[PDB]
Amino acid sequence: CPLMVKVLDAVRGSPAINVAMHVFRKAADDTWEPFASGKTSESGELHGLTTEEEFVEGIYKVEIDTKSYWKALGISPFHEHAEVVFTANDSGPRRYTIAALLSPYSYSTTAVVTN
Amino acid sequence: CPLMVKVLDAVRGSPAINVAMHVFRKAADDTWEPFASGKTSESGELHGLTTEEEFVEGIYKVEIDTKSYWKALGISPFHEHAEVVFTANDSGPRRYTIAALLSPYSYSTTAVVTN
Amino acid sequence: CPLMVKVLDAVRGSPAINVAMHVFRKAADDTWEPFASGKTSESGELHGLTTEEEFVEGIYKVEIDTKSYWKALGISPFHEHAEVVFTANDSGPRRYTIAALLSPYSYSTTAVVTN
Amino acid sequence: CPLMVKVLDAVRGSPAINVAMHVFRKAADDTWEPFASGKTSESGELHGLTTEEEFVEGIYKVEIDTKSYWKALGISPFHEHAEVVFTANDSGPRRYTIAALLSPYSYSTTAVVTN
Ligand SMILES: CC1(C)C=Cc2c(ccc3c2OC[C@@H](c2ccc(O)cc2O)C3)O1
Ligand SMILES: CC1(C)C=Cc2c(ccc3c2OC[C@@H](c2ccc(O)cc2O)C3)O1
Repeated sequence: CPLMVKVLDAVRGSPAINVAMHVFRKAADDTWEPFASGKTSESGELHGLTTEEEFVEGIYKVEIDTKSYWKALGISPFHEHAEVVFTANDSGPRRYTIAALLSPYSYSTTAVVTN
Repeated sequence: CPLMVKVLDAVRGSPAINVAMHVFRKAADDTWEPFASGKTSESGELHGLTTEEEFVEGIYKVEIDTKSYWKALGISPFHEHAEVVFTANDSGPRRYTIAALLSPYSYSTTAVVTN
Repeated sequence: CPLMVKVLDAVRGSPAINVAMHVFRKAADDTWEPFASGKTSESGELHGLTTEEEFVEGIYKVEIDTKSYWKALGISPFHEHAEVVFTANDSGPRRYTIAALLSPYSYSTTAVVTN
Repeated sequence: CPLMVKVLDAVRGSPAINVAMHVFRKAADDTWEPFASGKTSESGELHGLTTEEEFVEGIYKVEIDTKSYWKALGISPFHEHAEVVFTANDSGPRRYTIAALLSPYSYSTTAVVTN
């Protein structure tokens, strides 16, 4: 698939399991339209969000529900969520892997983009 | 100073200078209301965004224009911008330092919350 | 395998390919003994460093040659290398995944430990 | 102050206080020579490690006792310690800020190198 997200937990040293996230695409009228959504598996991965045909050129936002994740573990975290906003497929189709590391008061994200 | 942002550059090993950001507060209708804004100084710091009187409880969004930063350095960035979204003062007013570290395909942010 | 390392490049948004690393184990005399070594593949992964039988309880050090990596790309980085030092298998055999993200002046590492 | 270290805690959203570290300089025989040491203050900072006269070109290692830090908080950590190894002053004397962010299974460090 052309878009997948993997989430790790820096407190437990484990994948971050059952983490919900919503993907949006920027529309012509500059609003965010719902594009896809899912949650991470027991390996902390979310696959199959979209397809090569559906995943057209555009600006995308992945909003990761880190707050509910920490809350379910008894932690009151700093962030409401973690976002990743990027232009995709500008120079042709690419595959995107979004990696996120979660702590109660911190997060890191990086992107691996391949042809 | 109840809210301070500090931005570092992971490619050049320096403060990230002249980085523009806007701070929003979530309104009752769930849209983002402009609240404050500024550019990081030569030390990568942005101060005096708000005061303790004005900085009431609510959900705040700091949107950092990382894309313009990398473009000025002649480097192609992944993200459109970096966001930090958080609930402020849920236990009564505190002081917030938001630290962000920027790379072209990655960013890390952490909060320091003091009394 | 019980120990694998994956390395990403935060400047290129890609795996960090052909990154050399050496693993050492702490000996009885408190010296570092060579344990295994390898380099990352085109997916930025290094597998097959060791086996369940060989990978006994101990303190291990993974020393990642980040300097040569950046140098080969024309960058003079801050760090000589990135280390990860940890006690392994203290409560019984585990599988360790070491993830590292590289920038010229920064690095991040996290560990995923599973049974 | 030519060398300063600042440590943050990603679980508690605070400076990491009373974190002990030692700084070493590589000797001609490739062993690590004690050079300086201290504990982070209430602001997570450690200053006055060295002076511009004494801080000559060489390879320096800052070894941060992250393990003792987490143990005192009652939290099981992955790493034995965190290291930062770097060549200093290769273009003539500069000022170094080493920033480290600590989680139980992860750490991030970045350098700010100023003139
Ligand atoms: C989160 C990460 C990866 C590691 C620590 C870090 C950072 C970006 C910015 C800053 C960080 O910690 C130090 C902090 C800081 C710098 C100067 C200062 O005077 C006070 C501070 O609290 C700024 O990236
Ligand atoms: C620590 C930080 C900042 C955030 C997560 C991260 C990383 C560097 C490398 C990897 C990271 O998480 C995903 C991980 C990974 C990638 C592919 C895969 O198949 C399995 C994995 O565990 C690799 O940097």
